[PDB]
Amino acid sequence: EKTIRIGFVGSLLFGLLPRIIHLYRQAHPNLRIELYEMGTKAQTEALKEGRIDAGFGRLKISDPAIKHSLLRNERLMVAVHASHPLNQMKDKGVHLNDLIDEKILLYPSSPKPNFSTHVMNIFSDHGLEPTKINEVREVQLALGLVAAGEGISLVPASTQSIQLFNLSYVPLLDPDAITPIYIAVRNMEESTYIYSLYETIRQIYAYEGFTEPPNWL
Amino acid sequence: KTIRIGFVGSLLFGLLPRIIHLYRQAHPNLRIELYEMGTKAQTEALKEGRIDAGFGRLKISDPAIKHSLLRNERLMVAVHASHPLNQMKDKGVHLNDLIDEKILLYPSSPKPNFSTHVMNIFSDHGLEPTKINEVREVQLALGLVAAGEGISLVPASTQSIQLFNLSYVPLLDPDAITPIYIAVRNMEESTYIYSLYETIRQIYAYEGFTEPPNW
Ligand SMILES: [Cl-]
Repeated sequence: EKTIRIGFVGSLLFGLLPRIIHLYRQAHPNLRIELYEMGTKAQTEALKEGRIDAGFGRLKISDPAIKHSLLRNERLMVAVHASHPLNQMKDKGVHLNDLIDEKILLYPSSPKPNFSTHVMNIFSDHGLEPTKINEVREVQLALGLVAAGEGISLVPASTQSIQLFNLSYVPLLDPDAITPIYIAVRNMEESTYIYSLYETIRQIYAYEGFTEPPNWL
Repeated sequence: KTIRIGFVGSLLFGLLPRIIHLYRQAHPNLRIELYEMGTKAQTEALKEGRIDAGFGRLKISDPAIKHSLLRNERLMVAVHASHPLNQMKDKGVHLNDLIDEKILLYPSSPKPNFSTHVMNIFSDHGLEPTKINEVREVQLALGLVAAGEGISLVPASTQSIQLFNLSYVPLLDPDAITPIYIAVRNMEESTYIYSLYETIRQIYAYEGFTEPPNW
């Protein structure tokens, strides 16, 4: 009875993480896999304290006691109501500077830095100042509120797992309108079980046709 | 000209957003404030005047509050594509087929909540799930199911979320359903609330659903 504990940001369950876990489980039938939802920031102390062994997060927070590998970047999209003018560009995409005067829903509401830190930074990076920002608890809430007419939201491509009536996802074309997925571990040599997790990630990414790959070590 | 609406978050996967949007369009001078909260919290929020209408998954009887059952949603079983239960997707399964499986209950908010009704419908027929685990919200349950951890009972509107190798299987028990309520203060007579009711009626009519009662 050996155990690996994995922390993850909840919204990563809309992407490739469940496939990664499922394959990892098939490869390690004797392994107990414990899954703990937590924000990226929370994963730092969880790793240092040994409450988790690896953390899937959406940014890199530097702490000397942990280390990181960039798995991949997801494209950001603009979630809009179907009646919004922006939806006419659904098949071609828009840019950050098209969004400045819109009501933007940011998320999550957990301690900073979090997903939304980078979102605001990419605006600032090009001298853009969004004039109307609201923070909500998590992405699926933001999406439901967009469908209800509450504004727009910048969301990872993976959230297209959620399809709602009159909700549309519009591509964001700025090359830096992307959001990273990181794996974080203690700053020491990975265990055999963590190395196996890396290989499982590599395998799922190979199925998706991603190239790096990814990268790794 | 401000209306405050409380809602259970998972209701945003069904008809509620299109109801709110149609309602909003018809009231350009109305400020709509939307508050995510469990059904238990809506009851106190209504009595305390913090919201004007609450959309919930259950009825908490209180003399200060009046409820209207909008409709019942079918419950479905979320399973991994490879799960034996997914071989009965066309015909459906019954609650008594689920009893030996690891069932993911949710949410972890204060009780009573959606998981209360789910466990009650088993209890109502002398069925006791042998393996249960409570998770925070529906998307955690769904992701864990897709990851191979267990199964979950969910409202049919959950099918708005489609994950790789996640399948939804109909339940056949007539009472394997989950209600959607609107709750308002007992002496509520606001024109904006009347309009909200009528907007629900319009959307339901378009969907071919039964027309909700009083009002
Ligand atoms: Cl989120």
